[PDB]
Amino acid sequence: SGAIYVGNYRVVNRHLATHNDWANLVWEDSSRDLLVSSTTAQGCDTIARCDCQTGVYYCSSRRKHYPVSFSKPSLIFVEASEYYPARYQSHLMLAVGHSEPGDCGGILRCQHGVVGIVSTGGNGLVGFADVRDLLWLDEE
Ligand SMILES: C[C@]1(NC(=O)C2CC2)CCS(=O)(=O)C1
Ligand SMILES: [Zn+2]
Repeated sequence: SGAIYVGNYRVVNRHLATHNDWANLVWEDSSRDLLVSSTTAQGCDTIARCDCQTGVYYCSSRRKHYPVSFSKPSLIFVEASEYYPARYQSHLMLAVGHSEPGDCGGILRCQHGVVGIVSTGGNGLVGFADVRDLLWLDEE
């Protein structure tokens, strides 16, 4: 579990979004595993605006943050997980690291801020849904 809190927006994995998220919906995309909802309080996170390929991510199933290199946002085939079938996911970055389903929502960050959130795992990789292209998160 986990979210990004930027401005008055809450960015979550679409598959973990709550009824309140859907009732306060700003934007969602199944192919990306992302959903954004509106918040009453302003949030503490800054979104990275960059093409970094190195950062640090939080792994809840290890209680640890790991430094990783990751691929640029890509259309990737993802094998079946507990929460999605085998399918293509877009805007997905991969690193070598540990990820189980409950790790979804952990932040990946670089020197510029939050890059994305854990969205995939298995076979010794961790996949992250990118948010750095969502420039509208920074305003309004
Ligand atoms: C921009 C992008 N396109 C590609 O690179 C080739 C066409 C597949 C689609 C969105 S993405 O997945 O972020 C990567
Ligand atoms: Zn960066």
